[PDB]
Amino acid sequence: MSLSPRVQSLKPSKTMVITDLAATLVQSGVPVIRLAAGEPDFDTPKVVAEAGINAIREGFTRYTLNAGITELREAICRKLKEENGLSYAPDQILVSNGAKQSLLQAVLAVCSPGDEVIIPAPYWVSYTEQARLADATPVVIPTKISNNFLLDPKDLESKLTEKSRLLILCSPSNPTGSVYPKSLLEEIARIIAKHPRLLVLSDEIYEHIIYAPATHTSFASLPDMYERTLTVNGFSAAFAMTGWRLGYLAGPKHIVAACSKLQGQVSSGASSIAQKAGVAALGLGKAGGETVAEMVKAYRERRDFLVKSLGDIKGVKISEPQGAFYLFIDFSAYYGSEAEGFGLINDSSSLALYFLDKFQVAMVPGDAFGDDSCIRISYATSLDVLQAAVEKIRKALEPLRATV
Amino acid sequence: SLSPRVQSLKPSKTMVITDLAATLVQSGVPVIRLAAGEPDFDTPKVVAEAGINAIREGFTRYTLNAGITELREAICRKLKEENGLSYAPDQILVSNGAKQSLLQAVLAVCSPGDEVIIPAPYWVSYTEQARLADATPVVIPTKISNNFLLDPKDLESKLTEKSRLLILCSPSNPTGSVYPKSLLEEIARIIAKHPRLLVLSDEIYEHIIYAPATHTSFASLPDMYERTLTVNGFSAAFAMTGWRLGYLAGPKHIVAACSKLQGQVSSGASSIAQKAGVAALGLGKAGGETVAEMVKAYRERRDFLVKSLGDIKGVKISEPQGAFYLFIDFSAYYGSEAEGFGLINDSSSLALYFLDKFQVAMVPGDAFGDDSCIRISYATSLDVLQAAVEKIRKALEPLRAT
Ligand SMILES: Cc1ncc(COP(=O)(O)O)c(CN)c1O
Ligand SMILES: Cc1ncc(COP(=O)(O)O)c(CN)c1O
Repeated sequence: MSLSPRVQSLKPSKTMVITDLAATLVQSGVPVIRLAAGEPDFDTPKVVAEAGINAIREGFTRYTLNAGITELREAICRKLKEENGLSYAPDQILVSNGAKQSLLQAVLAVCSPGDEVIIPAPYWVSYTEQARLADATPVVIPTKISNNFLLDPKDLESKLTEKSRLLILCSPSNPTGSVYPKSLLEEIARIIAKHPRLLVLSDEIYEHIIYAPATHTSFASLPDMYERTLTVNGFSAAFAMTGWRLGYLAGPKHIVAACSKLQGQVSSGASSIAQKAGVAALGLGKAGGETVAEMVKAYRERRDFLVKSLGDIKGVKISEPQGAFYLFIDFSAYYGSEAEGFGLINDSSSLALYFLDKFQVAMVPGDAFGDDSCIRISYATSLDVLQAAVEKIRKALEPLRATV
Repeated sequence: SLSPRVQSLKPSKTMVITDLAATLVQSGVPVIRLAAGEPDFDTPKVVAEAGINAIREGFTRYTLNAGITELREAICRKLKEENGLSYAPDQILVSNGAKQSLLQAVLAVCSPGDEVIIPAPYWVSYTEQARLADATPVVIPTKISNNFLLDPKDLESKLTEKSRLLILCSPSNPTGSVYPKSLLEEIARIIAKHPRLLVLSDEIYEHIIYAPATHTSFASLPDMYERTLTVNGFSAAFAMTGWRLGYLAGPKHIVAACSKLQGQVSSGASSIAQKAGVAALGLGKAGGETVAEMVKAYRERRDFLVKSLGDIKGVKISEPQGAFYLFIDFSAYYGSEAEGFGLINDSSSLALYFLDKFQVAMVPGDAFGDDSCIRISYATSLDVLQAAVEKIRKALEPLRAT
């Protein structure tokens, strides 16, 4: 009848909205090029799928420990040691139904009403809303495509207040594909250390989707940052396990125990089947081994195809991504254009709608990520689909003019 | 250094004791585990094969947030065929287990300061989910001599302008009580008078029901459809606990809010599990012969425990009409002192007594809002239950009743 004010004012995830719009259009017989959700074209690796199948076959279908099965949490600690140089005990790991839930629980457990959550823009669409679910206050810090959308520490200093409680860092980034260098992280950490109440939420789900010579640095590995950092990772992106629903949190014992307690009242311990598939995934070796190296090579090739293709287009500004499977494309020079049969294109929403309604390409408008000057394309899908999309994007813009 | 709501949040005592027992068994200490309400049946063969086929066929991608279309239409068919309810597929939201379904429902409709009415004994998570919404749980006690069923007078006595949600769990966890249609009807007439008061109807144990008892969906009563949120799922009926799959059905506007919320919380339920769910609903009305065998087994175990534990001096038992739990009144022994343990004067010290000294894990009633009882799950083998009964008798023997 009359929804709670928090849920009433909650913004829908535009990523979910557009993806489900595209899926529904396709299913009703309208072909749509789907570049919204970051969903790999690859199958789950054979050995991972076999582990899940074997779990079902051997009756591994009962409730697990809330925090996750012992074998998985131990494998996760081995991963964090070997890949990230971090030391956790198995009771500092909380396994959830994907990283989105891992993130939400972390926010809810450490943020009190009125606490400020500091979020660099462009940001993954759910960070601001999860903060509002906690009665917290999002503090967005804009970044510049000229600075590869990386947080400027001076801007961080200028936004700190007594109410500052949580800084969210996403690297490699969704939507920009930026990778934070160690040097910049070390500077940010020095700011964090001077403020006793300040925690860092480090979202590292795209860790293995990284292109040489970029390298990934876990924020929790920096000086004084271990006791301050909640580390969220998962299986969706690296191992093409999006439909399995499996992610995890690692951090200080007292915070992980509060998240676990919260998870005990909001869900039971992730799927028993997915957790077994998870230990097979981690069994693949350091950084997912050659299984993941093959997927990364493919993503890197799709990346290069897109940067070349769209980059050449008049007015288009691109930050060449260093990780993840997203291009955050600046088409803002086209804003103000009048497209025949459609109308005014003056922001990312109307541009994305134009691409979708007239050329059947589904992308996510930058405004959902806190930056209206850009559009997000996922290149997790096939090269064939990406080539088709580029031809249509070219056609789509041929009628409009780029400002100078 | 934690949020006030998570700081004060009570841990699920069912989850705590269950995990405790499993760990003990791992350290090499045998425990009779009667805590978690978990079927000993395998996932049914056709259901498991559907999950296997889903994986083999590459159905390992993100689904529609609200749930795959095939599952949501199958759920609507089931709600019509079994419960007499008419929902459209976009009135269904599929989640990672029913636990999540109840939470999102509570968060969506309860504003701060709103009151959530919860008949005691209650399933442990209802009060805590209410507090996550900044709502106030209003608990209405019930009595074993009344089969732990709500008194309509007591309900109407507790209503305020702030009453927003009433939670009806039938068949009940922890009591196994089943709400008769006539009681439900009288509750409805009280409800149909307060325009803010919604009903959350948790029907997860609907198929675990013992004749001549029968399940009545609250949403089927006159004028209640528009105010009822129906929560159900697969874990109890189809023994799919390991799978995490549940759903909510309700008014389009509330379901849309829950889906919007889930889109920020967890996204869609697993693709694999939803495929298995389609197969489970494919077994036919009430799960067909597959579920019939399960119910028959549970009824047998129930009858064994009720008879065994019943003739113990100072043990009182409401014989359950559904679910897989016994809510047993051992309070005649409160005030006893056991040599080697100490004073036993509430459900927590008695449950701890049973576990520490006799290695039987049960969940104390205090977690369910009623300290006079202890909950036993009997979704395990007859041989395990025989052992539990001997150990319980032996534990009670040194003690004295009334
Ligand atoms: C940065 C970020 N964090 C977390 C998630 C959630 O992923 P999932 O719930 O599928 O594990 C996503 C989804 N792509 C993401 O991009
Ligand atoms: C009354 C009730 N509702 C919901 C649940 C949650 O079940 P699940 O999340 O596994 O579907 C349970 C678990 N037995 C329950 O007892």
